[PDB]
Amino acid sequence: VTAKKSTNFADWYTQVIVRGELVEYYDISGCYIIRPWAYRIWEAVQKFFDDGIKRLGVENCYFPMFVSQAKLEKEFKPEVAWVTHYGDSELPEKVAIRPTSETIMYPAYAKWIRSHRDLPLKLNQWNNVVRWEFKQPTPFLRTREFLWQEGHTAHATEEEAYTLVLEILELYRQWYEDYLAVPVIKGEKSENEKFAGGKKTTTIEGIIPDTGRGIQAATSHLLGQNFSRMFSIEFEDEKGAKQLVHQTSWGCTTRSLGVMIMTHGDDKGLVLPPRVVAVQAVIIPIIFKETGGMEIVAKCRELERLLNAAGVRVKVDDRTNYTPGWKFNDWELKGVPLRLEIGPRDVESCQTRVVRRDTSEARNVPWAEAASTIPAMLETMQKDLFNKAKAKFEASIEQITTFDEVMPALNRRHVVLAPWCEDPETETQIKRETQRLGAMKPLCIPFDQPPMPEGTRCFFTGRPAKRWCLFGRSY
Amino acid sequence: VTAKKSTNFADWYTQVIVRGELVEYYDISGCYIIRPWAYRIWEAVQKFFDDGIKRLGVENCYFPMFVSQAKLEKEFKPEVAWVTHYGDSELPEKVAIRPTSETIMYPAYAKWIRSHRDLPLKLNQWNNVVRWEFKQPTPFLRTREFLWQEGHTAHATEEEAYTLVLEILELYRQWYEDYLAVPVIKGEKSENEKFAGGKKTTTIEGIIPDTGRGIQAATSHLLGQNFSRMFSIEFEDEKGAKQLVHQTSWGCTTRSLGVMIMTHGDDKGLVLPPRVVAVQAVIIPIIFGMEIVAKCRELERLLNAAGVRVKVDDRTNYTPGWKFNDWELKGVPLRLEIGPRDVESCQTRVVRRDTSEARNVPWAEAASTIPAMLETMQKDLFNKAKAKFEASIEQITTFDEVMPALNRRHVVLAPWCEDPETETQIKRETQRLGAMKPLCIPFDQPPMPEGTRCFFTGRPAKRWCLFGRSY
Ligand SMILES: Nc1ncnc2c1ncn2[C@@H]1O[C@H](COP(=O)(O)OP(=O)(O)NP(=O)(O)O)[C@@H](O)[C@H]1O
Ligand SMILES: Nc1ncnc2c1ncn2[C@@H]1O[C@H](COP(=O)(O)OP(=O)(O)NP(=O)(O)O)[C@@H](O)[C@H]1O
Ligand SMILES: O=C(C[C@H]1NCCC[C@@H]1O)Cn1cnc2cc(Br)c(Cl)cc2c1=O
Ligand SMILES: O=C(C[C@H]1NCCC[C@@H]1O)Cn1cnc2cc(Br)c(Cl)cc2c1=O
Ligand SMILES: [Mg+2]
Ligand SMILES: [Mg+2]
Repeated sequence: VTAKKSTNFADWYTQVIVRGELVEYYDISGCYIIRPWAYRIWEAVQKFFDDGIKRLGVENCYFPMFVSQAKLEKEFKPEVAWVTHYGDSELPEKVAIRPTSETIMYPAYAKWIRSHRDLPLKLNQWNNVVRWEFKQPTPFLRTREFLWQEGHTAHATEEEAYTLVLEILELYRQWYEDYLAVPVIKGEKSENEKFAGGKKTTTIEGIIPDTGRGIQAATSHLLGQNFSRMFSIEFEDEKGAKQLVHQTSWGCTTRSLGVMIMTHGDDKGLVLPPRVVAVQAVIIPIIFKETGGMEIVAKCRELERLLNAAGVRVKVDDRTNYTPGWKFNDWELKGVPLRLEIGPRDVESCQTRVVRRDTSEARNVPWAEAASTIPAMLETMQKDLFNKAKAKFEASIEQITTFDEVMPALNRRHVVLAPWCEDPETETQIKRETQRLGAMKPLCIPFDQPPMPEGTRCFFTGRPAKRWCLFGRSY
Repeated sequence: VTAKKSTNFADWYTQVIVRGELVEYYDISGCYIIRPWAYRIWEAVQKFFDDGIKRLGVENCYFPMFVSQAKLEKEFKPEVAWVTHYGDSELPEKVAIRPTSETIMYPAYAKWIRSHRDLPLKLNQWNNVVRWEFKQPTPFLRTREFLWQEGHTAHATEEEAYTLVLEILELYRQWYEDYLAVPVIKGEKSENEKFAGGKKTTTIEGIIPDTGRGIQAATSHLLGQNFSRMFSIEFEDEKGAKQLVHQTSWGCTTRSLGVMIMTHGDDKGLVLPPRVVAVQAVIIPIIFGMEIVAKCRELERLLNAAGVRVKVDDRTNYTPGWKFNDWELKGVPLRLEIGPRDVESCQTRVVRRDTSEARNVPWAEAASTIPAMLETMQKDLFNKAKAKFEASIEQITTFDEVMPALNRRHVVLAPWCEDPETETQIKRETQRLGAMKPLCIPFDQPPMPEGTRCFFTGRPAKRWCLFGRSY
């Protein structure tokens, strides 16, 4: 890799994802080919998430990707893509490609939900969405077409709706921490930063490590009764009284893959968490100029077989006329956690020499212990990636109390955690003065609240503070 | 249901799928909301198939749904949907919404595959696809947008390519036979009916049972070196000599769901195969009822634990008989009644959706029996189905025999010379006397007495082929 992650971040990223066989670049601006190597990780977290939501009793469906002008409105225009022709012929009416599916599902919900006996209704779909973005295209993080999951539910009490929102968030925390080994903070968006139609947005926030900029990784809204008013979704309660449902919607995209890449990669290339990577261990024969290659190769496939059995996603790189060192590089680029060398002396000893991707430390593992050790090592490695990552993160958060402390913190590539009065009016103020001195918005009010002494003034107004809140520059 | 499968077939279907909660009708013509009850079945066969391909080494990926006019129009113009405007602004260039993904993938393959060391390449995606259809829209069977799976691969030899084609087909047979309980015949297509760019097209064909009309369930093509020429997909072989890959593609859609409905449903409503249905058994209490509801949960738990997809319909102010109907409509294979007497005996009364035979099952034997019952039922569905199907195929020998069979609502199996020129004739000649095309030459070939004349030309026959009216 030419560019360096701390010198030339933009170009680094571009390089690791292309060299690491994750994406391919494409002739439509904003759209990128997800390749097997990356796609599989999307499969990994998806199954996890999908199981998770099934346990909660959500069921999947599929609405159509095309929407009508008529239905698409309750008085963003640029971001919509419109289909106008079939071959040469116009359509008598232009149809939008969905940016979201709210305006498609809610009309149906009003029809379907008639009585308390229809609730709850918990649907979700795995679809693609299009949003012609004004902002700059970046692979995974912000693209013009993207895969996501998008869930919409409806309930007889807010209570029940809210509980679900929280469950889905915890599921997102896991998506990220347990599988991507990416640390994230649960919080609750500020009024101007939440979802407009929603009563409340809760969210998990990441911090691109070197940059010092926060980023939204997934959302989970309590929609309250608001869309229920709009699309007139009513139900007869136990009593007989017509009433409005309480609703939630939530979502998380292939952006997750992008955060995960940036969270772990280094100048040698990608570094992928073993829980979701495609090949966890790649066995590589080292053979000399002289003969005897066949035995080495043999013991490689034997060891492969033994590991497969033990559960390990193994793979032997046997490519002929292609020197081992070259291979070492190919797979390091691609982020494979363990490399397993086998040369003449490893055969005669009865071992493989095991090189770890994140730290580059080698170790001899006897074939006899491989099927316990290798699993052991990956499981170490996954927690390590999370833990190193979790700390860089923890580091990047300064707990302040006055406005004076902000621009120093900011200029150290840090984010701040400060007492706040939470008046929405202050948000655009704070954005502006910070840019004045690039801007810094509220990122989220975290659930894990450090203690708030009676007295505590808001850092920006002096008014009594309500709650700690994260502020910082963003993406 | 008002309509009847035998009498007003089109209205019936529309009825069963709406009253059965599979789809919902939608203001864009040709596009229907797949509802949970139907969607789950798509999940069922999809996992099957996905696991199947994975065992064959096929990894999934995602290409984009938008294509350049440049790329697309290399090489049914009315079928393409074009995006032209973002908000109000015309894009510099219009972009097509994919109908298939061949023009998006085969370029990348040309780039990616360079050395014998890059083969085989086996990719697949689970995506949606839009084709603006001239022909009339029908739920699942032919729609404008549809979910499908589409697989593309590239190999050093035809040998290896072909093998995979056949593997994928066998997976499709199972897709249909083992999970949907729909019978299908494997076979190879004729030239005018195969895929244009394909060397050979193999296929599983169904027969909508009443209709007398055949239908394509899934395709699996040997592309050969065709597209490799077109897109210059080349590789330096073991010996150092630049060469063209051999390729395959294959695909199967939410149409499968539609055949499945047509193949089992009756005038009471939907009748769904227990291996894929959402709820296999719905317990229903009958009250004149605290104990009753209690036993219903107790039995629900027991069955859940036995592997069975249970659900208890407990809805207050909603009389049992009503419920019986709701669930019959929705296709649930087993209805488990529990009224006062069933509680006092320690049993549930178990009613089959397909036949309506009732049976008493004691709770003590339930966790053995119910699985046993469903597993029976699934086979019974395939077996009636397969029987109707076998019955619809008359093995003829001359043109004389054809119009009778066709008018009998049947399909025919006749020896053929396989000359492509005859296909168009046969279509006309029959459409005259609506038409009849060659559906597929089946893999399982009845024997060919030396001397056998072609039923249409008197030329020597190559092989038995299926012919009949279609969809
Ligand atoms: N274009 C995109 N590409 C990839 N992921 C996206 C994209 N837009 C949004 N997301 C992610 O999906 C989550 C839910 O989307 P949503 O909250 O509806 O977007 P939004 O409100 O438009 N935020 P933003 O797109 O940044 O203006 C966001 O929090 C992002 O993590
Ligand atoms: N519009 C559609 N909606 C749903 N499934 C379809 C549709 N068109 C085709 N399929 C299914 O997908 C399989 C592969 O499609 P394909 O090979 O493109 O056929 P085709 O060229 O579209 N033939 P035809 O459907 O008569 O136009 C078909 O054999 C059908 O089983
Ligand atoms: O998409 C949303 C809110 C929620 N929709 C369901 C998935 C989870 C998500 O938080 C906000 N949003 C974002 N982008 C949009 C782009 C267009 Br174009 C339109 Cl019409 C509408 C929207 C729009 O409503
Ligand atoms: O879709 C095919 C060939 C194969 N593609 C992958 C899935 C399985 C399928 O048999 C044939 N086909 C069908 N319909 C098409 C419609 C349009 Br519009 C275009 Cl451009 C091209 C096509 C086109 O190539
Ligand atoms: Mg946006
Ligand atoms: Mg077609």
